[PDB]
Amino acid sequence: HAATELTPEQAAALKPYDRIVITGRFNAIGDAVSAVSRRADEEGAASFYVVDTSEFGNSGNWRVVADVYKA
Repeated sequence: HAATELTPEQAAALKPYDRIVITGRFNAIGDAVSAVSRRADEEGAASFYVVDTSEFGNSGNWRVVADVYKA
């Protein structure tokens, strides 16, 4: 299994039980979103929502904060 990418429309109609944060030192946005898809599924979430992708203190090493939603 893997958590489904949830649109801001469906996400606005749901409240997250938790929010997962990962770090990704400049590889790919889809690489990071795949890690969010994995980890959200490992938390038992049906879906996830990428909130923000921001540089973790310094440039190059950014991080992805993302909500997670149950079924």
